[PDB]
Amino acid sequence: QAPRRPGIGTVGKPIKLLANYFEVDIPKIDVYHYEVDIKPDKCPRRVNREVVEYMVQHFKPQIFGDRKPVYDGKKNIYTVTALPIGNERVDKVSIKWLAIVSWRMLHEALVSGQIPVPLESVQALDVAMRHLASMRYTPVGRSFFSPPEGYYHPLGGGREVWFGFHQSVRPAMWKMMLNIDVSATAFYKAQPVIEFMCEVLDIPLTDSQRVRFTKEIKGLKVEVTHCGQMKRKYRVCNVTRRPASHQCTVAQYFKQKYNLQLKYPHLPCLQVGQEQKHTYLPLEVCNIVAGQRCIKKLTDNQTSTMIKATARSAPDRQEEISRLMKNASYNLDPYIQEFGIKVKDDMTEVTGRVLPAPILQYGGRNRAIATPNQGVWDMRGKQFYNGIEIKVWAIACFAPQKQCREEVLKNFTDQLRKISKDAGMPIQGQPCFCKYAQGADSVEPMFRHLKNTYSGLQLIIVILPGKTPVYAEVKRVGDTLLGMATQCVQVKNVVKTSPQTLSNLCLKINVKLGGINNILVPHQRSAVFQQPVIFLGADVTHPPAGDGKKPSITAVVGSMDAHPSRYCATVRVQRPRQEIIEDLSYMVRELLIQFYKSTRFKPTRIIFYRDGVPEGQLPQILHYELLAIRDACIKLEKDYQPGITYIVVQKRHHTRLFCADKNERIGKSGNIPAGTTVDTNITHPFEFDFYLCSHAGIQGTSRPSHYYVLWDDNRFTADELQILTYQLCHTYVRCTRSVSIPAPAYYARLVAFRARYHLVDKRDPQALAKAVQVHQDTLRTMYFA
Repeated sequence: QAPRRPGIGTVGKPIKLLANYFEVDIPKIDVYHYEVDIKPDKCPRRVNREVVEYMVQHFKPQIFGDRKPVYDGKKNIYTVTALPIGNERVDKVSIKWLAIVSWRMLHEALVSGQIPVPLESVQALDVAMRHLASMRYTPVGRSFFSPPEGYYHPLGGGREVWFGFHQSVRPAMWKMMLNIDVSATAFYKAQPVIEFMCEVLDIPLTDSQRVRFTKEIKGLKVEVTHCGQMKRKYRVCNVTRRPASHQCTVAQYFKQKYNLQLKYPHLPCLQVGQEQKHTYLPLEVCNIVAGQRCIKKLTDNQTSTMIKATARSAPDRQEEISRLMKNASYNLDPYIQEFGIKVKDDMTEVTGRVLPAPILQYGGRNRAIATPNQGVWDMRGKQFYNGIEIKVWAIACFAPQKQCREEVLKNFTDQLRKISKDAGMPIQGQPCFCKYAQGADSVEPMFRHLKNTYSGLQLIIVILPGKTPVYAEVKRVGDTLLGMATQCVQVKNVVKTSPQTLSNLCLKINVKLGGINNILVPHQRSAVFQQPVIFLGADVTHPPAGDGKKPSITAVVGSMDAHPSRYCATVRVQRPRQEIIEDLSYMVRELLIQFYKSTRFKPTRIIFYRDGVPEGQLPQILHYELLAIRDACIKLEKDYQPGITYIVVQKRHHTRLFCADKNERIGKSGNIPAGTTVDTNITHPFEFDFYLCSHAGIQGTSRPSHYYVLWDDNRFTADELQILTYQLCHTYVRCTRSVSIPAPAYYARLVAFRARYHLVDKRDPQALAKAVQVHQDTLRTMYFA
């Protein structure tokens, strides 16, 4: 199915790099795979590990001997040579022979390259290299975290930050590799509940405070400690709104045991400890566990604090990785020594290439040309390719009168007019409207009156007072109801003025009205553009945890010209928690119809850029989608067959690239330059994929993006596709920079988030499907950017 690599690239200049991959050499033996069972299985994995260790320690001279098993945690167990018992379930813990796993076959599959490698051997090796670390550290997902010591990084609200690393095993071209990278994740700090209460309260108590505390305490489990360290974690799923202590005497027992009246007996208790049995627990003396990690909600201030707490330059990260690898001491592990596995202790040396950058053509009276330098360029002194003249416009202010007077408004208007006229899109005359309003319930009549009175309205500017709930209402009224263009800006950018802010505002305004900023030079491009071509992109977003009523949202966008500069979008709503776009056929058919209407031609090629998908589910994704696209193609006309290319882009991994030479570090943080391509020595042995870093990082260490071709039909080479992706990375309209992923996927993400904003509400499924749909006037324009 998946095509084989047709070769390696040549275009570019060489560069020396280092990656965080440490080799592993495995011997050619045969391991025996068993299965174990634990009854009941409601308990966590740690107690299962303890029970299995106790059993293997106390049953050595009966069924195990002197042999050291490698355990998994749930069902699997491995042993170096066969247990002389049989394949029959026997005890309530059972074990039976299951299969045979061979490493010689894996070695031959890696060396030959024409034979794909299996998965049982890889799983066996991965379990083999994780017993001691999981025995000592605290596993969370696929990473090991250790409680902090010698430092303290609060986040506010009873949350702490713990550090650790991430380990996994991946195949390579001639042998196997081990992947290490540092990480950090928020946890719940351990402390008595009184200061937790005063922290979450952030100050008779208003019922709003009780509701907030009930919402913030959701999902935890308190543990009774005074009963001789029972560690009886209590299943808390929902706290009743009205306390049930008033509807096993409570007050009598309390006043007889503590014999004290205290100060605030009116505080409510929490329904805990076998709610069905109704065995209540006090909260005067209580604590929390030190291993709890929940998603819940993350705010902007906490996010910024965590970014400040975890960000560090590239050389520091490299030194920390090397120090951690030296400290691990994998060559003294008894379990690794039993199987006979040797591991290196140095980073892998790869060789990459730096691709050339394109040149962008502007317009105007001079017809200037801009050449990017280190992935950035400026516009000062250049006109737009196609400017739009603005004749009618209005101003609506939602900020209070005291914070924005008339003179500051006139100054801001004058500055915007001057800069816009300089850039090539002239704003003519004085505004025809300027007033003040208040509240979220006044947007609709105001916009309706403005639409009714002035016939030729072109743009409306709205000023918001910080973070306010009226933004969603403004967007909903503008898009799905009346169909008028809008632009928003905050007061803090009006009181003070900077040229770059106004330049970016003009950049957005011009394309919202139907203009073009810049295009690639036609002769600099590839040879694929000699015939009609269409570019597509898709994305799907899932609702956050806890919520179950919110559905999923999909999005597909496509180009409508040969530059390409213009895009159109479609959006739908589907069943919660599904990884398939169920309506791909209709979306693609509609996009093809619109392309034909705009261009007067029918495309002969299709390029698809699917956004992030899980790495373990791609075969059925491809199998369903490819058939869906072909089905959409066949319905439009008989015997119509365009070549299809399928590409998936991934940005969630743990691979980092550093510089071998000191002089070649660029910038403050010393990151790799923009445009480095790696496709050898760390990639799949016989498939078609590569790495690319097409943006210049500011702070921290950059993340290269992973591309993976699934189905190809146009007989492309490797360098052609790499150059095409790099060039498509340069056509983003919201800034004069280079972005991390191609334009169509980024636009699809923007469309999905805008639809999510549309769905807010401050017969049901048809109502949602109608709500997501937009008006006909703004349907075929670039409203999302």
